[PDB]
This record gives sequence, C-alpha cells and structure tokens, in this order.
Amino acid sequence: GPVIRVAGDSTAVGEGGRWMKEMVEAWGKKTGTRVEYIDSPADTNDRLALYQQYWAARSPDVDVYMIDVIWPGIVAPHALDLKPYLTEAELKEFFPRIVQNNTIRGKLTSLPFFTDAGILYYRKDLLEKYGYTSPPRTWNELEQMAERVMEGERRAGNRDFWGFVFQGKPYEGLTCDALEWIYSHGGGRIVEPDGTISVNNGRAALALNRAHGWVGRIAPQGVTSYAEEEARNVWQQGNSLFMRNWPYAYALGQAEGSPIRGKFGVTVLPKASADAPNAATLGGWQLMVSAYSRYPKEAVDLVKYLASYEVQKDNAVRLSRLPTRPALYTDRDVLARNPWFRDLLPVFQNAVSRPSDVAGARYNQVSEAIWTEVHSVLTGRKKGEQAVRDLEARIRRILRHHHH
Ligand SMILES: OC[C@H]1O[C@H](OC[C@H]2O[C@@](O)(CO)[C@@H](O)[C@@H]2O)[C@H](O)[C@@H](O)[C@@H]1O
Repeated sequence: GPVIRVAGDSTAVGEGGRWMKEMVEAWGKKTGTRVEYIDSPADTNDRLALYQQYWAARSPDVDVYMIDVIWPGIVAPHALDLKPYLTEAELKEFFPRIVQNNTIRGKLTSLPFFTDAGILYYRKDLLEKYGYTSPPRTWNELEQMAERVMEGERRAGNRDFWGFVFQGKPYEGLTCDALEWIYSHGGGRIVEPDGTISVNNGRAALALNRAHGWVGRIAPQGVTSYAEEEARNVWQQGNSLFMRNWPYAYALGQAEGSPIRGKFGVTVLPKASADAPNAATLGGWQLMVSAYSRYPKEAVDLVKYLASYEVQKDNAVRLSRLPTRPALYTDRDVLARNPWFRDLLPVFQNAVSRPSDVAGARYNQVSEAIWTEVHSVLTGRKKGEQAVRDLEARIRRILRHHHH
C-alpha cells in the first residue's frame, strides 16, 4: 500500500529529528501504513531551499513537510488546504493566533505542531556564587553580571568560560535574535504589521551597537558563526553564564550526563529599560500536507496524529517543546516536568513575530537583508546607525510593489 514520506525536523538539531521519526513510525505501526522519514539541514533557511526543490518539481516524493511559522505565505501554493478536514471544534483546540498565522487567503496551510519563543537561560549556581539573587531584567544588568562572573571563573582557571552565547551566524536565527534586541530597545518590529519599514531609528541602532559590544568581550569571537546548537554546546558544557535560545535546550541541559543538570533556570530576555516591551521572537513549526501528495487522506491522518494531544504531550515532556494546544499548559504531567511553562506562558503568548505576515512570499528576501546587515554590525564592519539606514533601503527595494 502507500508509503507516507515525511520531511520532518532535522537530526542535526537536538533530538527533534529522532523523536519525530519515532512518532511517524508509531503512527505507521498503529495504522498499518508504511512510512519513510526524510532528514533536513539544520538551519531553517537551508531547509526552505531544499523543500523548494521538491515543490518546484511538484514532487510526489514527500507527502508531509514540517514548515516554519514564517513560511505559510511562501509555501501556500504547495499546501493542501486542511480546512475541510477539521471541524471548527477541532481547530479551536489550537491557539487561534497560530491557526491564523497558518491561514493564508483562507487556506489552512498547516496544523500547529509546536510553538517557540526566545528565552534567557541562566546559570543559577553561578549567579548565587557571585551574590546575584535574580536573573538580569535589563541588558545593562546582563552585561554587568556577565563581566563579573567571567572575570571570576577565568581567574579560577576555566579558560573556556564566557558570559553570554547566542545565535550570531548569518542565517534566520540571527533575524530572531536581532528582532529581540531591536524590540526590547523600543526600536520596533523592523517592518511593522501595517507595512511601515520602521527599523531606521536610534533605538534599533543602539540595540545593534550593544550587540556588537558583546562580541569577543562577554561572548566569544566565534559567536558570529553560532547557530542554535553552537550556542547550546558552549552553554551545556558549563561554559556560559547566559544563553539566548529556544525551549528545546531545557530538556537537553537536564538530561543525565549533562554537565549543567540542575544548575539553570529560564526567564524572559532582558530589555533596555523598564518601559520597553519584553521581547521573545515567535517561532515554531507546523505540519503541511503536500499539494503534490498522491495520498492526501493518509497524510492528513498522520498530520492530525502528530498534532494530537498525546503526541504534543510527549513533545513537551521529553523535549521541552511548547504545545500549540492551550489545554496542555494545565496538564499535570506537562507542568510537573516543565514548571516554567506556567510563568512563561504569557511570554509565549506575547511573543513578537518576525515580519512574515506583512512580507508574505518575499519574507525570505527580507530576512536575508536583516541578517546580513545585522551581521555587519556584530563583526565591527558597520555601526548600527549605518546598518539600519542601509537595511531600510534594502527592505524598501525588496518590498516595493508588495501589498499585504
Ligand atoms: O533558527 C531560527 C528558527 O529557530 C527555531 O527552529 C529551528 C529549530 O529549533 C528547534 O530546536 C525548536 O526550537 C528545532 O525543532 C527546529 O528545527 C524556530 O522554531 C524557528 O521558528 C526559527 O525560524
């Protein structure tokens, strides 16, 4: 009978690829359906380029794709509309915000699978060791704490020790980190939901200059090449006071044999001042049935299974990845394993989106401009003031004649 083939999460990032292949295998066994799993590059933007090859070919060789929250506007032509396959009641079990994200010109491109938001990881043993009782609320405090702890730990002989790791590589992850920087300085959303390209302002410039100020000082020089896992590795080996990253890093840091098991917490990222907004970039992945699948009924069944309560529960318990079902945030087992889901839920719900809705199908071009201009500040090649002006100009060109 049919072979349902799934291009899912990458085995190069955390345990998501292995766990998803397992879930797909379980559905295959449960229903007596053959399945195959197709692996992917680590970085989202490289995965998009891979999958676009299949879509351009109208290839039947993948039935189900795991797609980024930033993609629906890009991928819609290649998605089977799921709206007819779900009742209103079923669809309301997901966060409406993510359903809406995934709905393009009325077409439900994909089911919400797990959400995501940027957060601050901090070593609580080290904060306590150096007389700090709370994680930093301001970027200035993060700097001051990082400098003092780094000076201490280096003096004690850990030459591998740094104050802060983050995603500074030129790729989509840096757009994520930069939106957080910019938004948390009161510099806006880069491109606002109404289409206004707002990034050329003094607050956004300062946010970028501040980030430059970290590189080779409180963060490694090599941070300009770090994606999620490079940052996680330094952090997880015990060599960073702080890390910006997504929720998945929590379960991995708690695993038996982690050098940092039991020594960290998470909180909202810091911000420039008390009146700035909290910044957490909205991420997360969705489940799309291919418009080119020869087996839409079966593929929809698998996608509904993957997006079910019990699979999302397993995702949350074992991989600390965020449900797209509000009911799971009151599940006793989810909360007992991840108590930080409770206090950060409103951070997750208030996560700031990248400009994928307003840029639509041109989002990837916009983001490439953002990360390349941000990266030029991190490297010390441009100041934030020039970079934001240049970025405005590039985004104006990219979005000229695009209306949302
Ligand atoms: O790099 C930006 C990208 O980050 C996140 O997806 C990448 C991987 O992160 C996970 O560990 C989940 O946090 C894996 O499951 C992902 O493959 C984020 O969710 C995206 O929205 C974002 O574009």
